[PDB]
Amino acid sequence: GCTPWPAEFAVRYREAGYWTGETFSDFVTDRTRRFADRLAVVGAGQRWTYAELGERSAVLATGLARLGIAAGDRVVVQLPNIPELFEVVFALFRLGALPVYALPAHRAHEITHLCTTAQAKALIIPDRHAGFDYRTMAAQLRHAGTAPEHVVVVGEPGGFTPLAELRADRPDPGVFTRPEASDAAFLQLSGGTTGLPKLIPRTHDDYLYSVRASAEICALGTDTVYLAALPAVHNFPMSSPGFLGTFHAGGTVVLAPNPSPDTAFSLIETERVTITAVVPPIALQWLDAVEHGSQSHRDLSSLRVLQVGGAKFAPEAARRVRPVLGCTLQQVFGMAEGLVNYTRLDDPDDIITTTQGRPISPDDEIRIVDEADRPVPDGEVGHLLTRGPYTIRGYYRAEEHNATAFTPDGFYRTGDLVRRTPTGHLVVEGRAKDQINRGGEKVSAEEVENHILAHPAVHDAAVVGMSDPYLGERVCAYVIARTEPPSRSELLRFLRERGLASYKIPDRVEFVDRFPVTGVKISRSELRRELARRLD
Ligand SMILES: Nc1ncnc2c1ncn2[C@@H]1O[C@H](COP(=O)(O)O)[C@@H](O)[C@H]1O
Repeated sequence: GCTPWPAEFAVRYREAGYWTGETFSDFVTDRTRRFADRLAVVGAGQRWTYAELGERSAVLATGLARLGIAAGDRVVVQLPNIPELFEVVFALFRLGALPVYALPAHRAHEITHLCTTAQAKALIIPDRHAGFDYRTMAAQLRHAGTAPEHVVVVGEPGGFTPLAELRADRPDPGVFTRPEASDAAFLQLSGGTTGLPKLIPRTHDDYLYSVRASAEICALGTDTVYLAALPAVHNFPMSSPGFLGTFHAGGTVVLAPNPSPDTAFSLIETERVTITAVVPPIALQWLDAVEHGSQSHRDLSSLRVLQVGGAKFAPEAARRVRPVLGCTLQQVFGMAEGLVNYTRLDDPDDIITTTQGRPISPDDEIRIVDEADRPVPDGEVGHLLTRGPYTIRGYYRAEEHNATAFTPDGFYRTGDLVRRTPTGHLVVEGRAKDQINRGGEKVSAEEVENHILAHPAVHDAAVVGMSDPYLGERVCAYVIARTEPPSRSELLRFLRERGLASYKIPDRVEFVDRFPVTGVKISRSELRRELARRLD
């Protein structure tokens, strides 16, 4: 159900040296041997060398094989920032199995979609995290007939398979499999726009290219200490350059259990972090904690680069990074579908603070077009289209959607409005896709509406983004009741019971007799645009 690059593009990318032929199977073996004695992972009271990570993943892989996981099987991995994540991911790569990455904030609705769409053989979860019981969630899927036949729990297993069961056998490399580098190595979730998010297949060759190139752009080496402040399996903290870039270069990955200034600054001080990645709301929290007193004492001198991305970072805030934190800002504008843009570490400050970077690859093609696919004069704002050696050509098993998201000649419609500077940098100026960006977490208005409409007291609903100085947008729901409106508390509870991801629950509920817009003779997309203007 994947879409391949055209043969003439694949040839171009291999001859250019982007696509090298290495697989993640090769990657695990080579990097853990090349850097064996160095420190690879710090988290949860654990300190693992590359050698130990190699040994642990080889044991795990043997136990997953004994469980029934074979080459090509999809396995949904929904783990917090704990060291078990990396040994689980490396193990799956050793078997030639495909991780299917879910984030900790995802819930029954999203996990059901991933398991059924990917036909997953297993689900790997923690017992509890941030007050949520993932064992109960897995049990709900089992009750509905939608759960993978294997459920593995990190922690107290309940009635499922404890992770420790997978460690019972000595390593057996006879069960490992090396896939083809052109094959999909894993699946990840898109941001989502009109409903259920599409699955994104990424290949060994194209993803490892973005990892290698990102490690070079970001000056990574064995002296790198990368703090995973964001959920590590998101594309940004996984590959831009993320923990894979760090592993590629032989550095240390430090896991932050949460991104609070107290927790993160304590790790930066203790472990001497040199680079980390955050979304704008976290960057603002860190800046405020240091500048306005709460954390001014912390020793952040080891921090060289603060990456900020996933959502728009205002120039005003960006200008605070070096004066307040003492480090170089790097803006990162990327997407799970491919294209990643970076400001360069030796760009002038005016470029670093006012742009969202330029693409990784010389073969990243950038088209900025008007509403009729005509290129806009250089400097003007238009729709961003892109094509390149690590941008996909189609979503996983999304035949009808792919016909709309990609041009006939293979350009991906990002849904972003951008303008290009003379030096190739891009400035993100708006959005055309129907998607609310809540401080880096993407919310589909139509998806939230559909669940709201399922409540028996609701007659109609419209979900829009309301401008917010810290998150960019919050999620506001306009609701028209049939007669008496439900309890705002009640409606939000009904949405949690539905299984919506935590960040998709609206911040604001406004019950109205009618939508406060003229000509309610307009499409639902235009309706949301007019409602959002009242809130901006
Ligand atoms: N630096 C940035 N500035 C503005 N928007 C961004 C930035 N980075 C990512 N995005 C948005 O996040 C989307 C990708 O979502 P994700 O797949 O979560 O990375 C992009 O298409 C943009 O809408």
